[PDB]
Amino acid sequence: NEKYVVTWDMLQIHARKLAQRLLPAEQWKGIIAVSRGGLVPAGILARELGIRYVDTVCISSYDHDNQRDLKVLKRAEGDGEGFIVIDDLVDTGGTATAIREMYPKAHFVTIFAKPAGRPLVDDYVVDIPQNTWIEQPWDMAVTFVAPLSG
Amino acid sequence: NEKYVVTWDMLQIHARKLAQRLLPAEQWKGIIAVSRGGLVPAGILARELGIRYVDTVCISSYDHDNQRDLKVLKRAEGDGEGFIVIDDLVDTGGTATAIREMYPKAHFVTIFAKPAGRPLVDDYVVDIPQNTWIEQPWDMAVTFVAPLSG
Amino acid sequence: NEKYVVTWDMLQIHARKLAQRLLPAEQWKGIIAVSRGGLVPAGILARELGIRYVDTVCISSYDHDNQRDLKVLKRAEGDGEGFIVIDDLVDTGGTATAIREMYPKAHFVTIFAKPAGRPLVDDYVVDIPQNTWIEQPWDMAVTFVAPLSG
Amino acid sequence: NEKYVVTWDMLQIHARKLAQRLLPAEQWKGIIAVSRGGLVPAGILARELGIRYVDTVCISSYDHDNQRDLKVLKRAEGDGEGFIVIDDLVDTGGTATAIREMYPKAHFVTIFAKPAGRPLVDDYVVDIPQNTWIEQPWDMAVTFVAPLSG
Ligand SMILES: Nc1nc2c(ncn2[C@@H]2O[C@H](COP(=O)(O)O)[C@@H](O)[C@H]2O)c(=O)[nH]1
Ligand SMILES: Nc1nc2c(ncn2[C@@H]2O[C@H](COP(=O)(O)O)[C@@H](O)[C@H]2O)c(=O)[nH]1
Repeated sequence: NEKYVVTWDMLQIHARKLAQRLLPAEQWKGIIAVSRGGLVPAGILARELGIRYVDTVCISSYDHDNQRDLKVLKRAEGDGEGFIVIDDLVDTGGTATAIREMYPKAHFVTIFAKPAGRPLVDDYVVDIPQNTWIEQPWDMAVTFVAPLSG
Repeated sequence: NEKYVVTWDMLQIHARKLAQRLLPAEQWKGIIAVSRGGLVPAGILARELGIRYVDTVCISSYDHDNQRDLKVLKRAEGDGEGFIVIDDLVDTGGTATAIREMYPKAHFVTIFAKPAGRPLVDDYVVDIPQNTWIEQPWDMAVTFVAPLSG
Repeated sequence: NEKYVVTWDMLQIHARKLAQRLLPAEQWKGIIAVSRGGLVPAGILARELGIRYVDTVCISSYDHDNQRDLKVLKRAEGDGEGFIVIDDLVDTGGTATAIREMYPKAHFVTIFAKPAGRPLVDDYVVDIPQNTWIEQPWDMAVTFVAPLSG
Repeated sequence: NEKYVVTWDMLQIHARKLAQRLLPAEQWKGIIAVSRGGLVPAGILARELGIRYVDTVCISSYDHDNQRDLKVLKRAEGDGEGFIVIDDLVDTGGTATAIREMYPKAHFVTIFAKPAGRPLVDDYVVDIPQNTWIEQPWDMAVTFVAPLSG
């Protein structure tokens, strides 16, 4: 239940561990970033793997009565063969399920995985408990905080 | 003209200053990132502006003496109307100008601009001298370094 | 047992967790830093606890096969009663034990502890395996590093 | 009037520029840190210069009627000959005046200086306007901040 704080430095350390596992870079046609969470990790992977072909898939949700379903705003074409598909984390994997099904032949990776989402991805770096909230660095700032005493 | 070190935290400060200028978010259809340098700034803008429609333009460029050859590897469709197109930095403004020919109605922004490129972008945050190399945080690591005195 | 990289931000998170345990600040007369490793954690504790009385103990230690020779370069007076004495890390606990002989009534704390040293300190925040080297942020820099694939 | 945010990384970059100017390290007997602001910078200098003799001077203030005066809580002995005395910043230099007078033969340096304090120190790294508040990294945390839009 204590939030897990992810600094930019640490995110890049984890992403570089993933990149090393994705060598040799020549096996890949490109990277598909899951917007928005995957954008930064994609940037790091593309740099480390020397990959210039980077595209995106953009999904959002909408409610109708008591239900909630996913909408595709934009997608890279194809079934993902030869691609890495990257998101920042998988939690329960609702979006990851949709993404898997659009790109069934991609290698689908995240930085973080919680237990209920873990089966949906092909690789990930860091295990996080289901009840832990992951605070990513694009959601944070270096900000004054009062001292613990006085 | 010692290199200018850009940490992740400072890059985000600069990008947030750009995002504030781009408010209200409702003026924009989406963001196009210039891969690869624009991917991280695009993620930051997309978070700050609440924009899930993020796409890419991927180009390879090679200098042959006084002329650049441009190869488009992948490009987002359309003329850019209603889009922000973001790259990390402009030096000569050559890439910006090429991208702007592809997307002549986009609002083209960077984080850093050297003097030659400043007039060739719609907005930028930080002035950098022409002969200063900018070292971006996706090209760096936190690494041991020997003491200045042994 | 790959080295464990400690960024400045993460060091401060850990030190704040230590500072919370040391509340209320009124229980303490002051802080003694073990130079040099304890200087940065001491600054953090002094800020968090509102303690302006900060002193140092400076020792040089050289291993000669199986025995250490200790030279006190400078030491804060007294037996440590009412003081926190802070060092960055404990490995064997040899330094801690020596310092504690000098200040037997101090409350001796570190940020990191390897298993051998854990019982030889009053409090610590982070467990580190015995054969893991901790790389502290005062020994590191943000530095260019080549891509994993060229 | 916009606060000047100092990240840990940037503080160390500035402190290393100062350390380079303080070479050769052999000219110094040791470092005196001005508590509390000087503790972190002292830690960095001591590492970079290979200096193990680090002591402190600790001053506080007290009011009496409409006046305000300084109190010495603890001080290193001597007139500072052969020492570096370091504080994080000089602003108006009230404390710096007292420190100068206690250690008239030290080399008194800071990282930051505002114009009214600048004449009191022997060297500093970064000029800061009088009306700018410097936010040091021991006063900050990496913390959630709401997005600029929505
Ligand atoms: N990291 C880095 N890349 C640069 C710098 N100057 C130019 N570049 C790269 O060189 C390309 C050419 O920039 P242009 O001259 O077209 O503005 C850009 O994609 C840019 O990423 C620099 O100072 N630092
Ligand atoms: N940076 C770093 N210093 C260490 C490590 N292990 C031991 N040291 C240094 O070696 C000294 C001996 O530690 P001890 O064995 O006395 O606990 C300590 O001052 C400590 O700073 C490590 O993993 N990282």
